[PDB]
This record gives sequence, structure tokens and C-alpha cells, in this order.
Amino acid sequence: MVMSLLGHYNNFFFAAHLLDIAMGVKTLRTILSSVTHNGKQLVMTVGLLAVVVYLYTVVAFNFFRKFYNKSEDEDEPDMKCDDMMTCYLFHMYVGVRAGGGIGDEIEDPAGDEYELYRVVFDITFFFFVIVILLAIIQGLIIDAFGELRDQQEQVKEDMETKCFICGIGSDYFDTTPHGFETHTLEEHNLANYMFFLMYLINKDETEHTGQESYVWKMYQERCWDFFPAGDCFRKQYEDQLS
Amino acid sequence: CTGNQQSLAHSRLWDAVVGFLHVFAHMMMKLAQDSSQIELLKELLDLQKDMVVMLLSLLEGNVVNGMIARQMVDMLVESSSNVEMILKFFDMFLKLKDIVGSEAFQDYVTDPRGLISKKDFQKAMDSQKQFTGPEIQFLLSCSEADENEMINFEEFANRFQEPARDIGFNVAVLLTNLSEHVPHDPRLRNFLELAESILEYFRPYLGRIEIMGASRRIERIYFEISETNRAQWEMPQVKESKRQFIFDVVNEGGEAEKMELFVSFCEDTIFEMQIAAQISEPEFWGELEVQRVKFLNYLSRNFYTLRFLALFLAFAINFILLFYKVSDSPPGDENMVYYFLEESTGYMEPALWCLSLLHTLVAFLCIIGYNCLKVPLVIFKREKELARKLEFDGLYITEQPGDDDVKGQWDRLVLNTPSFPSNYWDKFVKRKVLDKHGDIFGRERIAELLGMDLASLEITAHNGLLTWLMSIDVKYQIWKFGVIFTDNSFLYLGWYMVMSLLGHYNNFFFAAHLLDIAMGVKTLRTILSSVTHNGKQLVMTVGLLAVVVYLYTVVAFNFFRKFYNKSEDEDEPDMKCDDMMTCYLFHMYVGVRAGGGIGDEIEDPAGDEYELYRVVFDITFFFFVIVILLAIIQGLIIDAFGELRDQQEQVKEDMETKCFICGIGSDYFDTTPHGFETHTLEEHNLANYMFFLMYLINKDETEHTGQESYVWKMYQERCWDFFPAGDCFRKQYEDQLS
Amino acid sequence: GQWDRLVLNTPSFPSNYWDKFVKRKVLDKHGDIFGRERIAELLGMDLAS
Ligand SMILES: Nc1ncnc2c1ncn2[C@@H]1O[C@H](COP(=O)(O)OP(=O)(O)OP(=O)(O)O)[C@@H](O)[C@H]1O
Ligand SMILES: Nc1ncnc2c1ncn2[C@@H]1O[C@H](COP(=O)(O)OP(=O)(O)OP(=O)(O)O)[C@@H](O)[C@H]1O
Repeated sequence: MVMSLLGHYNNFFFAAHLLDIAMGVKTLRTILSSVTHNGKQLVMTVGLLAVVVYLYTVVAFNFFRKFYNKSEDEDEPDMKCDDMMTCYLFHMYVGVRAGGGIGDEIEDPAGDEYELYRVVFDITFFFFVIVILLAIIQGLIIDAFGELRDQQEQVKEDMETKCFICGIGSDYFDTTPHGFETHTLEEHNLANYMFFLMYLINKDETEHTGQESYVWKMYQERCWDFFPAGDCFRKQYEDQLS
Repeated sequence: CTGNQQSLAHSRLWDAVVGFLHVFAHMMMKLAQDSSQIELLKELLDLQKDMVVMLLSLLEGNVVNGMIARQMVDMLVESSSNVEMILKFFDMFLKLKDIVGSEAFQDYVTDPRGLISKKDFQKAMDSQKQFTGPEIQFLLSCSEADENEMINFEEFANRFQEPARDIGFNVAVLLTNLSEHVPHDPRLRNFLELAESILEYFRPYLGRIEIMGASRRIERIYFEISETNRAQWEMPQVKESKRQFIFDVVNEGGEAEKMELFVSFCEDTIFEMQIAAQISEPEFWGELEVQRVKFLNYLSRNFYTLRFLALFLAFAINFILLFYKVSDSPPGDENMVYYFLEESTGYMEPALWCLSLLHTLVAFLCIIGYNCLKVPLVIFKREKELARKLEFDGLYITEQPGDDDVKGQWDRLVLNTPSFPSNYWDKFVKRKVLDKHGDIFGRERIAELLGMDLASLEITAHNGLLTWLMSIDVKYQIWKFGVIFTDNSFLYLGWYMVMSLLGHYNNFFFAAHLLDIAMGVKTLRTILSSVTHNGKQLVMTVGLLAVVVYLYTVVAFNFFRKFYNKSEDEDEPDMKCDDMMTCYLFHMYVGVRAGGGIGDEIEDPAGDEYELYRVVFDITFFFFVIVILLAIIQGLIIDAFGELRDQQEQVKEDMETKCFICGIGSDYFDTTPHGFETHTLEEHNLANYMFFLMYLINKDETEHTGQESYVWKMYQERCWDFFPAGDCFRKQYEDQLS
Repeated sequence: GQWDRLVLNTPSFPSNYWDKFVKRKVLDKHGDIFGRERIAELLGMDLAS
């Protein structure tokens, strides 16, 4: 509301309402639920990137300070490595967007007794910061997609092999043809138990019966011992009496 | 012995205890007054303890529904109105200890000396209304008037505290021993109702195990769990170590050794509790030693608060290192200088020197604290393993070390000094191996090999600063420090200290402490555990890259050497392919960082009869080296993330469908409502078994009972046959008896 | 926990919850061990007087 009110001061504030709403329509939430599932770990990886490039800034600042000449001639005082803050900004802003690490902008390391000391510096930047540290970022989105799916697969394979009220598996009820399907729709049912609570509360406390008042006493005591949890009225009264 | 167990059942012993109970009920309730006969009262309570102890020993190998068990309840029901007074007397004094020393009672004190004259006890008892009206007036008689003004509650509370606890616990054990055995006895049930206060108070201390033995049947055993032991089990360090052990056993471990690993972890946990107990602070050379001992334990207690300081300083030092600058002309073409450029108040140059000094001190305190907190556990874990090999394996008697492992060779130096079990509890490990292998082999050879005192001089007990250096064993200390210096954690802390010392030579070395520490905080380790999980395979892929590019260097060097001209004109001799070493370096350094392979730098292949012979060369570099070989690198991190998760998912799905002691699944126990949840918290429990080992070792070898001594004999033999592993006392004694 | 201490003083605490007798139920459950009038003032319940 406040941003819409702010939109009259400047009409370009209405673009912010395009973002936060279009994500919540029917399916962009699920896609957005992979990025934010590993949200605590996608930030620490960046925090690891901000440390690795710092250690590369220290080495490049003390030993390779002549190679950062971002000018051609008569403009030598550009040298975006002379102070720690600018070298860190250079190594962080255009230090990871390049595909080759930091060797795509630094001048060519010809034979200077440091060519081999710098190739290791350049080729380790490519591996440790780009190939690997940007594969963890893509390795966390992918694992998130496979973790939310397995989370829902377990639910389907847990609600189709158990009663959610008793502990009896679907194999025991399946001796009778369509026994488990009938057992979970007539005897034990979420709706039936829910409709009972809506029935006890609606009914007056003076109109209860022998069984309703017994349950109502337990419900007010928060002692859920009236749920079976070990029997189904077919394992007790009809195990031998059928 | 079964013969003597039944013999006392068909006897008049029950007629003797009932008379003893009758006098005891009315005796202490009458002797407590006037406080002038405590010695007789204390002796009276001593006799009470021996009666229940004998009664407990009468219920050692009892069947679930046995004649002896059925006779003891008959004794108790006819002894009513007497045991209740015993329990009520215990309850009255036990509640006072909780009431005294509390905030509510501390508000009723009137003088700094501390006393309530005659009736402020009733006012104090009215608050926290537990004592009944008759009960509080009885306690005043049980106390002293003290000229109606000087009733000291501090001494009054500590009069019958210890005697009440020992008798009270044994009664609770005896009462619950019968209840868990005879299930259907209405007389016993109503008898337990008036004893509920005793049972409800001793519940946290009453253990329960299901050892199997001495009858080829499952037998319950009860014992006492101390308050200190339970407190140390709930520490975050201990619980985290427990989770690591369970994870290791389920996945890395396996069957036929689970019990062996569990007992080894149990022994390690006990030693950890021993160390943490002796470093707790609460509860002229002599003065100096006292200060040094307290100071050392101060560092050991505050070890993880120092690791958070060595990192905070390394972050603070590296923040002010962001202002460095290089100038040809120094404010205070050689002679390049480095200086701060804060462009603000100069309160940063002194800060760098101040923080550099502090960091070295903190990084030095950590290595001292580690040397007195975790090193003893390492020594205990190595002395124990060596001791179990001399006796049960004869590693230095019959066999020999494999000659390729340094552990076997280095351990030969320690089994010569009279200090070998310095941290291990088993002090008689030298004689035990002598009595186990001294007959087949030379009896004197073992004596000299172990450095044990010679049998000739073993007469079976016929009968300052300078003084320090003959009490130090040279060989043992050399062996001990060799184990410490090869420890991974110690070396990392040692590297941390030397680098901080090196940081004074050049202030930029303090950036290295930013790396190795920030990874180990709470979650960067797990992220770092995906890169290093497939560490052996991420290196071979690179070793495969260094071979594929070599084979491309050979072809490009022999056939495409004119295309590598890295110059425009008048600078033709650049040609970074003329020799193998430079072409390999060119094809390796800028040969894979490019997005297009090697065609992004090589000159354009126009029509030269080799255009089609080089396009295949270029387009295979893009596929085989870049698209595919850099997808394996990203294909190993991703699989690592999905492998560690499945490793932990299995553990959760394996500890919630099994007992970890028996092999019975959760379905069998779930027939009873919440059966598996109750079974894994009362009958079989990791804490209960762990607290038993801490109980057997603490208890003297001469105070054991029929069941404890049987287990202790098996424990010293390393024969873990007393774990059930096939039954749960509900499948045997209650399958039909319920 | 701290912010919820402000509501258990007015005679409108179970405005939406069905259980209207929640003030007396806690009084009959803890008013014996602790001060019977202390619970009355703590909950803002109408005084027994
Ligand atoms: N009371 C119950 N006890 C056990 N399982 C139940 C129960 N109610 C539902 N189920 C499970 O859910 C299945 C069908 O009910 P449910 O409504 O939850 O599923 P759905 O058909 O996918 O959903 P919907 O009817 O909302 O479209 C059953 O086959 C069973 O596996
Ligand atoms: N002795 C045992 N035998 C079998 N399973 C056990 C035993 N002790 C614990 N468990 C398993 O662990 C579960 C709870 O105990 P545990 O402490 O290991 O788990 P947690 O609740 O996740 O941990 P914590 O209490 O440390 O927070 C039980 O439900 C059971 O699955």
C-alpha cells in the first residue's frame, strides 16, 4: 500500500509491484523455493568468495603491482592495484565476471622471471574462484530441486502404506478385497474425526451421551488416549468373530 | 545360587522383617525429637539400609511371576501403616532440603547471622504449601528450640540428608522391582499410590538395563545415576560427539563390531567427563602452584571463547590492512614504501601494533589450552589401544608390527618405562599380559620387554626444583610428545601460532589466518565437505586435462605451427608454438580459460588446404576439453551434495526403525500404543548403558552384586555377550505372561 | 513471552478463543499452591471479594 501511495510522487515506483506479486501466482513460488531453500548456504559461499579474492589481492598487490596498467601511454597513473581498497574492488568487480579469471584484463606476462610465478597465480584463480566456486552455486540450486521432490515423494509413500491414526500398514487391511481403501474411508477418516470435534462443540454439554461425554472430558484434559493407535475394531472384535 | 534363593522363601524370614519394620516405623519418628540421640538414630538408619539391600539380593534372578516375588508383596501388604510412616518421614525431611536454600525461604531471614526464632518456620512452611498442618508442627519438635530464637536451618537441613537418600532410593528400587515383575496385583497397585512421592522424586536417578546372562534369559538390572553424570551428558559438546559416533557406526561401521565400537565410545565419554570434572572452578611456592593450576584450568574451560577471539582479531587486523598504499616519495626509482592512508584521525597505526601483539598472545593461549583439554583424550585413546593389543593380541609378544606403519614402531618405545598406563584406568595391564603369555614364552622375557619390575626383586611386598628432574621419565615424555606432534589439530594450531609470530616480520601474513579459520565456523565445513569428498577424483580429472592438452600440443606443434603468430607486423618472432615447452604452456595457460577452446587466440584459418583439418582440431578442443572435462568438475561437486544428504537420510531412517541394541524393528514394539517410543527410552537406552559403565568403574570391586560382578567379568574379558541382541524382556517373560 | 504479558490483565482475553472459563480454570489449578488472590490480580480477574 505505501509503495502504491509513493507511486504518485514518482510514477516509476509502480514497477516494484510487478516483482513481489508475479512470483506468487501458481508455480513461480516452487521455482523460487529452490533458490531460498538453501538460502543460508548460498550466502556463505559468497562470503567464501569475498575471502578467497582477498587473499589473491594481497599476493597481487605485493608482487604483481606492475601488471595492472589499465592504460596505453601517457596515462600511466591508472594502475588499479596501487592501494588495497582499489585492488580489492578491481579484483571483486571485474575479477570474477571475466571468463578467464583475472588474466583477461591484466597485461600479458612475458618473460620477467615471474612468468611462471604468475601463471600459477592466474590459473589457480580460474579453478578455485570460477570453475569450482561458481559450481557450488549451481550445485545448490540443483540439489534443492531434488530435495523438495523427495520430500513430497516420501509423503505419498507414507500416506498410502499407513493409517495416519493407527500404526497398521496397508498389507494387513488388504487381505480383504479393497480393505485398506475401505478402512481409510469409513472407519478411520480425517473428515470424520474433524466433524466430531465440530459436533461435540456444537452440541450442548448437557445433551452429551455416555461416549461423547467421555471423549469431551478427555479433550478438555488434552489427553489424546481415545485415538486407537494400536487397533482397528477388526483386529479385536472381528479377528475371530469376523 | 538358586538353591539359597528358594531356601529363604520357605522360611520365617518374612516374619522377621515385619517385626523389624514395626519397630523402625515408630522408633525414628520418636527418636528424632530433642536431637540428643542422633548417634542412635544414625545407627538405626544404618540397619535399615542393610535390610533392603538383602531384600534386593533376594530378587536377582527372579522370574517375571516368581514365588519369591509373590511372597515379598505379601510381606509388604501385611506390613502396611509402618512402611508408610518410614516413607512419610523421608518425604518430610527431603522436602525441607529443597525448601531451604531457595528464594522463598531466603526472604524470611531477619538477621545477617541467619535464624528464625520459633514460629517463622510455620510462616515459611505456609509459603510453598507442601507440609501438612500436623507435619510442620512435628518438624519443630524434631528441631531444637535454641532459646526460642536461634534455630539454625543450615545445620538442621544437613542432619538426616544423606541417610534418607540412600534408604529412600533402595526402597524406590525395591518397589519398582516388584511392580515391573508382577503386573496383575491390585494390592500392590494401591500400595504404590501412597509411595508415589518417593517414586516421583527418584525417577531421574533410577536407571534400567536389560543385560542377558547367568540364566540364559533376559534380566532387568537397576542402578543409580548421579546428578553430576546426567548434567555432563547434556552438554552440547557431549551431545554433538554422540551424534558423530552414531553417524560413523551406521554408515562407516557395520555389524559384528557395533558393540565393540559402542563400548569404546562409552569409555572415551567417561574419560571426557573425568577431565571436565577436574577443570571446573566452583567446588610461597604453594601459593604460586595454586594460582598456576587455577590459571591453567581457566584456559581449558575458556577454549572455544579463545578461538572466537583469534578469528575476531584476524578480521579486525585485516580490515585496517585495506588502507595500505605504495608511494615512490615516502611521507614518513627504488625505495617503495607502504603506509596507512586512512585519510582520517591517526588512531589506526597504534591499533595495528596493539592488535598484532594481542593476536599472538591469544593464538598462544589456544595452544596451551588445547594441550590441557584435548591432548589427554588423545593419549588415553592411544594407550588404551596399545594395552588391548598386548593382552588380547600379543602384538609385541607373538606377532610383530607390519614394519610399514610408524604407529607400531613408535609404540615400542613406551612399553619399557613404569608409567605406561598414565591415563588409562587399567593399572595392572603389565601383570595381566604376563599371566596370559608368560608360560608359552619366556616369563622373564616379558618382564624385560615390558620393563616390568623383575620377579627377583618382586618380593610380593615382603617389607624442590632439583628434586623435580629425577621424577621425570625421559623415554615416556619423548614418546608422549611424538604422539602430540603428529596430531592434526595440534599441528594446525602450531601453524596458527608460528604464522602469527611471522606476522610481526611482515604485517600482511595475518591475512592467512582469515582463510583457515572462517571455514570452520558452523556451516562452511559442510559446503567444504562437498569439494573435498571427491578430492581424490577432482585431481585425476585435472591430471586427465594435462594429458589431453599435451596430445593437442603435439598435433598443433607439427602441423599448425604457422598459426600461432601473437604479433601484428615487424614482430614476427613471437610464435608461441616453436618449442614444445612454450606451446604446452600456451595451450595450458591460455588454452582452457578461453570460452572457445584454442581458436579464440590462434589466427583465422582461411583456405589453406588445412581449414578443414584445423576446424576438427578446434571444435574437438571445445568439446573434449571445455564442454565435457569442465562438466565433470561441476559433475563431482553436485554428486557430492547428493551423497552426503543420502548418507544422513539413511541414518535417520535406520535409527527410527531399529533398536540399535536388539535387532527388533519398530513394528513389533508398536503393537502397544507408543511401544517403540517407550522401549527406546526406558528398557534399551544409550544413556542407561553408558551410565552403567560409569557405575561399574566407580563402584568398588568388592561391593559388586550377583549381576554387576557377572557383567564386570565379561567387560574385562571383552566378550560383549551380555547385550541382548535378540530379545527385549517383552518377547520372553511377557510374550504370554504379559 | 514478554509481549503476551500485557493481555492477561483485561476482561477480554478470550475474545476469539471459545474457552471463556480459562481464567477460572487456571485459578482452580494453581490457586492453592500459590496465592489465590495473586492469580486474581495477575490475570486481572474479578476479585473474589
Ligand atoms: N484417514 C486416513 N487415513 C489414512 N490414509 C488416509 C486417510 N485419508 C486419506 N488418506 C490417504 O489419502 C488418500 C486419498 O485421500 P486424500 O484426499 O488425502 O488424497 P487425494 O485423493 O490425493 O486428495 P483430494 O481428495 O484432496 O483430491 C488415501 O488413498 C490414503 O492414502
Ligand atoms: N537406545 C536407543 N535405541 C534405539 N533408538 C534410539 C535409542 N536412543 C535414541 N534412539 C533414536 O533416537 C531418537 C531420539 O533420540 P536421539 O537423542 O538420538 O535423537 P534427537 O531427539 O534427534 O536428539 P537430541 O535429543 O540430541 O536432540 C529416538 O526416537 C530413536 O529413533
